[PDB]
Amino acid sequence: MELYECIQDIFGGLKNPSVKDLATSLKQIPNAAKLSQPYIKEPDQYAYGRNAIYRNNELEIIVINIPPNKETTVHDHGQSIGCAMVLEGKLLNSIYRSTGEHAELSNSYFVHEGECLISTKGLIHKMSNPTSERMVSLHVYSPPLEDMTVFEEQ
Ligand SMILES: [Fe+3]
Repeated sequence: MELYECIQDIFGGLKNPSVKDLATSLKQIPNAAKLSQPYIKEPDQYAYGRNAIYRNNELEIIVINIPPNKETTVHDHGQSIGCAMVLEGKLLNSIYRSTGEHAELSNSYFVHEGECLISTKGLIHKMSNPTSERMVSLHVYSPPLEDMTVFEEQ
């Protein structure tokens, strides 16, 4: 089938989904990697490619492409929860706690192809790509991202 057809089918009816619902939804996309290929974008504003392909008043779906040894900022997602499924490659997700105006590294783990990473509310994190290949992921945020807070390291 086709990605937007799949997205309307799976995500279009969700109302106040949990991070659990979002993860479950992402795993329901058949051939997510194949389907997402025409939406993968190269870095423009960011160190990583980022393409927002769907949005209603509940959620927002974004295609992310982190090149080798690139990373995001250390950030939270405002008032939003987030889930991400790795389409291709492997990312390291690092977790932080607020040490005041700043943030200290608290946890880190890998997410491999087909696996999901979760971002509960207020969660501070950074995705990076320590590997020699790109990493492509499919992200969902709910509500759609408004104000991202970026933190400075310890
Ligand atoms: Fe994030």
